[PDB]
Amino acid sequence: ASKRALVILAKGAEEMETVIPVDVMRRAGIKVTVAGLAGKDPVQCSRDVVICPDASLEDAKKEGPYDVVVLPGGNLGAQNLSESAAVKEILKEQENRKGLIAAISAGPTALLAHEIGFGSKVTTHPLAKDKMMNGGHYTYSENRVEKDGLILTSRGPGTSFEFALAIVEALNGKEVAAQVKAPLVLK
Amino acid sequence: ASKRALVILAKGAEEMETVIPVDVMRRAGIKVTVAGLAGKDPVQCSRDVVICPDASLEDAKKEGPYDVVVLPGGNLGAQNLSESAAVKEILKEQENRKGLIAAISAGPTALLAHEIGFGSKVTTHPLAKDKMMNGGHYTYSENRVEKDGLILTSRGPGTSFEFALAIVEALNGKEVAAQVKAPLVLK
Ligand SMILES: [Cl-]
Ligand SMILES: [Cl-]
Repeated sequence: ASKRALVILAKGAEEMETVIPVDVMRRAGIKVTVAGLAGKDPVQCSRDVVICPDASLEDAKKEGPYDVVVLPGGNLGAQNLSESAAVKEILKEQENRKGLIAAISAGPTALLAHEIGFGSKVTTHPLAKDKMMNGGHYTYSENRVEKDGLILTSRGPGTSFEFALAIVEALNGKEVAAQVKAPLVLK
Repeated sequence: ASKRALVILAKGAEEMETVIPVDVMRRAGIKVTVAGLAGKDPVQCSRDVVICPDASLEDAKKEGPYDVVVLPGGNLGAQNLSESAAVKEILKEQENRKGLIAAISAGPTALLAHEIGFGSKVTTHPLAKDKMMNGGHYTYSENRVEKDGLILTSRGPGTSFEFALAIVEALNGKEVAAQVKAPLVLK
């Protein structure tokens, strides 16, 4: 049975960190829902790429649960994720059901805002470290991808393929991840 | 004065190969126009990411010329590029004015279709090699990025950062490219 991913897309998201995981997960046969935080309307990303979500977050929530909830980064997108009561509820539920949560660059700082996964090892974008580490609630890692159980984090646009393939491996296994990787022409 | 890039976006384009160059070029201070081949409406990419173009190709053409014309890949997107009389004219004009043309994965096969850049060294996605090489009009390279003068080619989603940074270097220079690269957290 196909695994399912919820990608939460907010204004100011890093569009590479949104599209690379969506695309790679779809390549892996994951059913991905790109859900707009603000509603069904197009989303203006950090570098002005405009992406049309598959559904509003409100609607996508009623179609869960999901095998992974994915938080792209970009500072302004991550702040919108961090400010959202809807995101808080989705992440709390996901953590309560022992489901994977994956966040990249500034995205992990929404985990802090929502009090998710304290006591985990995490990475972030280097520039987001101090924000993430306020209070000492996580242990910091400089690995390009960090996975501490059900909290999977990564650093930036240039780690997005590694992030996405780590999600694929966690859901669908190593062999699927390797099969998906080869046609991408990664170094 | 800011350099300008035209990114031609067709149905079935590889969305990573579209978004990574747009984003990286904008990071470099390039004025990028995402132009929809079919018009102004949203474009459904190969892995179902839906991108809203900045303008129709028809409108974007009247705002040229551009310092680079960029052709994303994806087989179906590249075929739509290859079938377009509008793309033929834009590429012919660009070649005639000695402007850069950049194409990735299947994208270079639109250069073949439009008879652009014959006698150049090129790369493509490995699966697109035989199509590109029909007739022997180019010399094939397995470099991740190939640049033979004003024809700049690359291989796949996993070479898109290298492709984009090569465009940045060609337009804005090595130092800008290095400055843009560092915050991306590339390996
Ligand atoms: Cl950002
Ligand atoms: Cl493709």
